[PDB]
Amino acid sequence: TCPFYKKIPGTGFTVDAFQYGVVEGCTAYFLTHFHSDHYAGLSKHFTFPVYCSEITGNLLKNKLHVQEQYIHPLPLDTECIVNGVKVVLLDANHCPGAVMILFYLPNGTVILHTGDFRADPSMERSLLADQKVHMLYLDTTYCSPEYTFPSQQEVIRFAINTAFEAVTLNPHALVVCGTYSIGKEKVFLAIADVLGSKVGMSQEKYKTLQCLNIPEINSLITTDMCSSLVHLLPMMQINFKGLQSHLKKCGGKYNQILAFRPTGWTHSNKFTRIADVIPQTKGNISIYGIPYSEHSSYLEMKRFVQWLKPQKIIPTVNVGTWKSRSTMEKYFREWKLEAGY
Ligand code: NI
Repeated sequence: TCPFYKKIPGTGFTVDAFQYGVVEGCTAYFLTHFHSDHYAGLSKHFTFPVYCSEITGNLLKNKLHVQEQYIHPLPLDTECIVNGVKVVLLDANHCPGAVMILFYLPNGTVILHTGDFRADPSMERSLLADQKVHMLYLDTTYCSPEYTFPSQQEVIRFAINTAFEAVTLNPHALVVCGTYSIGKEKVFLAIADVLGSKVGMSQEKYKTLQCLNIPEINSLITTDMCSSLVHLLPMMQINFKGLQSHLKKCGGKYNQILAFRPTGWTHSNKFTRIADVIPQTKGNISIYGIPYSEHSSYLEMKRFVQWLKPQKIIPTVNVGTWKSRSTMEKYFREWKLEAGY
């Protein structure tokens, strides 16, 4: 059964609610982004209207085979009427195709659902500038002050400089980057661009990338692994055994691997600056964990919420324990007392 924080009162709508069967009263199912915890339940047999971005619609059609007649793509930054209710989709600064949804309820209430997001000051000049929000359904993944990490630009600067140094010292080194979902594509794209290479990958991953509307993608990626010195592999293979096994397959073209594991936050963020990060090394294999986040830091989140000044907040992440729920409610009250709303 569908939980309360996935329902939008006063409408026939749900958000990210595909794993509960037929939801009573639902006339349109919204999908914020193509991550498995959110799409869990969709397939070619789904027969209700799905509302989403163009990019999410490309992924639903090609990767999950949802039939075309049930896919409803909406443009961003544009007022749209869905089943008699005005909605807007906004870029969430998460993975490709990810949106926040603004719902203008028939009684005058305005609701923002963030989906998964990485808050940014640029959001303070979207269509959110223009009006009040009564209810915020908030991505609270990192809602505690211990969660710190650098900007995505600092993290990419570190990766490009690390890869370019290593391959200039050794032209026979291969670079490998782990992946397990869409998102974080700048990691492997920026490294391949500095090296003058296409990115090599499996047919399955190439298919996924081809749904993303990335400009000039045909110039950047390939399934011909032999022509490429940046390879993508499943995240589960980014370990000494998996990488050893991979280097055997490369026909004596390479004599070293440098690998990157993009993660979210890890506790080593509580001690070590990005500049000071070192790899784990065994023999001719080195592995860097790099903290490339597609979710708000605590400070980014707080800034956004103090600017928006919502009347009520409903968290959408970390809702399963009393301790998590209590901690989050405490911070919402500080923020409100500090800013005066
Ligand atoms: Ni996500």
